[PDB]
Amino acid sequence: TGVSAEAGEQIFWGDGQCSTCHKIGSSGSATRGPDQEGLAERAEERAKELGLSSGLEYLVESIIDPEKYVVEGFDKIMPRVYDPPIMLSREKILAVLAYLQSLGGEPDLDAIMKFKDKIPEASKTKVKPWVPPLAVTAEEGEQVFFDESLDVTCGKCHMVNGKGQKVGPELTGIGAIQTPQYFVESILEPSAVIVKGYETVFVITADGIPYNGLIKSDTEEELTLILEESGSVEEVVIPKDEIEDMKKQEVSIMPGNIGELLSVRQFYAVIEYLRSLK
Ligand code: HEC
Ligand code: HEC
Ligand SMILES: [Ca+2]
Ligand SMILES: [Ca+2]
Ligand SMILES: [Ca+2]
Repeated sequence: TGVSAEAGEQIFWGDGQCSTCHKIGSSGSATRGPDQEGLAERAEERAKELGLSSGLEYLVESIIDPEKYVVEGFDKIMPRVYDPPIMLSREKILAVLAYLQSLGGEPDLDAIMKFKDKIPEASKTKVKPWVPPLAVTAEEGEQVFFDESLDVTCGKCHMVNGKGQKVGPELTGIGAIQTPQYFVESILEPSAVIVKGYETVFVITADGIPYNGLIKSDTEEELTLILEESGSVEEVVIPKDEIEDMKKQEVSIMPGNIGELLSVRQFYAVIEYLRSLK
């Protein structure tokens, strides 16, 4: 579809997967990454703060090296879209850059094209194929994911295609977005990266009762928390009028010892299942 902001718009809201994490004002609803309304202008300020030549160069760096600068309030979750699974082509990345420039600025085709030699080509990815050290299948991993007899059951907290229970983020489609390495880290180091909005809050009530958990819903009268203990969850409804203090914490309620609770085979099977969620 060429290199234009119009082509980039289709890619941002399509095969680039950008809109699975980013919204643009009232367009879209994803909150995993920052709202990109006004991105063109704040890229200019990012560039000045980071010593880059231009806002456009900051946009390029944000795609090719997402870890290099981490926007305040977020964790290192953005994938390299030129790598698997997304495998976004170089022309499509150039198009996306034109679209990003149109978010409060002017697309500059000549300037974008000069960064072509900095964009890795998806077909030339250096990522090695993912080969588990045992024969496992996605179907085997699906069974593990929903197995209530294990000491951890992913389906107690994660929904996939309408099955499971909504505590953490729905995992439908995540295999089209994230890497196996991200799945490994998410399972074995769950608080290393916290999906935005799924932070644990520490609550103290006026009667001095502590409640530590994930906010399920936040209304004018009531705060509903999900508390976790040893892989089990429970809800508490706390009247807003009784809340003395609330502090967000950079920790996840996803159990921190899953490496002790899954076998090698169950672990690699569940990763194959996640990879398969396209
Ligand atoms: C689809 C190809 C895209 C594009 C064009 C962008 N993203 Fe993301 N992104 C995500 C998170 C958590 C952050 C903040 C942490 C960090 O800086 O890495 C970002 C950041 C950006 C930026 C910089 C924004 C700024 O305000 O400075 C830009 C330009 C950007 N992204 C573009 C999260 C995600 C995803 C979650 C898994 C996905 C998918 C994408 N981003 C995809 C894209
Ligand atoms: C069973 C072994 C699993 C597997 C395979 C996953 N989970 Fe969880 N998870 C929970 C919460 C609150 C979050 C968000 C906060 C955080 O980032 O830790 C997550 C996150 C994930 C991810 C990342 C998802 C993404 O969109 O990037 C993945 C891949 C993941 N989990 C896999 C909560 C829970 C639980 C509540 C007690 C339980 C049990 C699990 N998760 C179990 C699993
Ligand atoms: Ca970044
Ligand atoms: Ca995590
Ligand atoms: Ca209890």
